[PDB]
Amino acid sequence: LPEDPRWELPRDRLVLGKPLGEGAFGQVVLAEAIGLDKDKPNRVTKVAVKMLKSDATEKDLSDLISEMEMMKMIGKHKNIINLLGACTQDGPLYVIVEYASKGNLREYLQARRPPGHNPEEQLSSKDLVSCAYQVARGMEYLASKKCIHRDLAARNVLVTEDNVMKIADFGLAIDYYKKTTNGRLPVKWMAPEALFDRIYTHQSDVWSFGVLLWEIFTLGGSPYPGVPVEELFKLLKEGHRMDKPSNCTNELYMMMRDCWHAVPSQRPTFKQLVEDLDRIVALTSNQE
Ligand SMILES: CCOc1cccc(-c2ccc3c(NC(=O)c4ccccc4)n[nH]c3c2)c1
Ligand SMILES: [Cl-]
Repeated sequence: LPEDPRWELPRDRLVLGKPLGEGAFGQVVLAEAIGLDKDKPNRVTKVAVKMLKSDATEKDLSDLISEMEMMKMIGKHKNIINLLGACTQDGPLYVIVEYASKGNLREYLQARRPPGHNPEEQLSSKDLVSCAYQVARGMEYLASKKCIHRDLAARNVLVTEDNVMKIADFGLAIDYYKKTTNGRLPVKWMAPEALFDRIYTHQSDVWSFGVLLWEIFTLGGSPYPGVPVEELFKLLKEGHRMDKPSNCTNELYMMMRDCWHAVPSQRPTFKQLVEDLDRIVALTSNQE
């Protein structure tokens, strides 16, 4: 492949470590980058490295290269997983991205549920809304760069050591029965027009963002538990809408319902959700 000197890091500057994301995002490993910043060559940064598996096909390689090229195009934001570099020359392709040490948002929320399980950390109402605000800001950035996610879900949001929310897996462009690493059905986050008419827009990502809000306020709850694909289809045709979680305000439930508008044009934009969530954070108590 051609050397892009914007992004090239010498192979000997990368110390590869243990695997990370359960295989969900392909072969991803924790690594240490020496002198990632040309400005600071004696500093190590923990990073995530994506590479090809042993029995990888030509398409598999094509998908990895495509994903990296998209991330250069999309550019940098606080609330997305950012490209940091690549090892393209003289060995296997390595794509180097930001490391989020507290894992996906579903895991992060579940680990901070109140005791039954005795957790070491607990989240205020302000913390939950702040999570929602950060995802909305990342999505507003990606939409502004004309990027449609197509799988927005707490499982595709990663949390850093500093509790920053980062949208992942936005750079890649369908078996309705295939389940997640965790055993859930991705069709349960899809807008009806995406599910039935294969039409994917920023508006269908807002619908997914509605399901993600529901995941946040249930602290990593599973949408439509025990509902198979055929029954989900009937629920959507009948216009079913999930119940309001306990410990969720009328205002946040109405935001969820607005994200789930049957008419795509009538859903709020991510620009609108960022403004509304900004106001709500400032007015939400951190005392419980
Ligand atoms: C070039 C495409 O790179 C991609 C694509 C899709 C996902 C990722 C990715 C996956 C996982 C991570 C990650 N951290 C983790 O996966 C993780 C998991 C459990 C416990 C602690 C950390 N930090 N950064 C990542 C980036 C990288
Ligand atoms: Cl999940």
